[PDB]
Amino acid sequence: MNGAIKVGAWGGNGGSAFDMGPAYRIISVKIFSGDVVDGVDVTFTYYGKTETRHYGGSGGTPHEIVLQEGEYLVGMAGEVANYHGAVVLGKLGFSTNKKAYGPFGNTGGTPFSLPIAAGKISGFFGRGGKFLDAIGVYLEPL
Amino acid sequence: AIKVGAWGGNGGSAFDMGPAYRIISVKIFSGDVVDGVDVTFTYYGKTETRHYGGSGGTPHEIVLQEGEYLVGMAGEVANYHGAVVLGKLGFSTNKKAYGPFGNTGGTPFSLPIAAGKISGFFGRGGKFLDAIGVYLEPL
Repeated sequence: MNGAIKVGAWGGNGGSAFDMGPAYRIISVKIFSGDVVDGVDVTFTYYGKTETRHYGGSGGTPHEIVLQEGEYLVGMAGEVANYHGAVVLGKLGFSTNKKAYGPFGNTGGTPFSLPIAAGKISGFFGRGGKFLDAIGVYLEPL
Repeated sequence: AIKVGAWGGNGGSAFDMGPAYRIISVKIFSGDVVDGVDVTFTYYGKTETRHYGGSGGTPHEIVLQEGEYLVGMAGEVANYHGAVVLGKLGFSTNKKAYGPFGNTGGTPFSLPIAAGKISGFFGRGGKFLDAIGVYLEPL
């Protein structure tokens, strides 16, 4: 709606769908992983208030990406894996205009990659259960 | 503008179609790999055709009807004759999925478009289609 562009999601059809939308300013992403991607915390600001939304389960070790001023997310990549009979994100990583992060997780499968030649990630959607079943992104220019 | 990709290798020469008002058809030329593509589209009242990559292989045309648009692109980045090129390519419209075009396996990629459409292409081409990316537009 309102001219949104959404790409993905990559992963399985399990869990419950989530959709953050594109209205917020992402300040940090915390990927929780072990054998696979367990979940993600997305911290954002909106009208001067900071909020964190958690998607996926409670397992894994955290791996944070904190966006500096003038830093934005410009790439996402990972692996869609079969794990415990579920189709989930086995690995997940991101790139900013400053650095590459991860990928986090240890289970390979079907790779996906989102290099963004022009534009940036402005929000998330996907599916979460015990693990992070799937992830997709909203895009906007610059 | 929103440009995602390109997926593929660093060989050949860069190409950039820019965005179209409407894509009419995409013709994928393939054999062992993806040799190239023809894109026919409307642009500021004009109908235009552009060719990217080589002209080997056999053409496979996808014609987009009224109200039909491209909502996905997927493929495999393959190693072929000492080059890294598109080994397979496919597209999905809001009506049906098409492909694969090409026969060489490699590293898969996929671009499902949950909201929006492909409006144009960019990438690299030589004798084959070295790399391909897309311009995205909202619905």
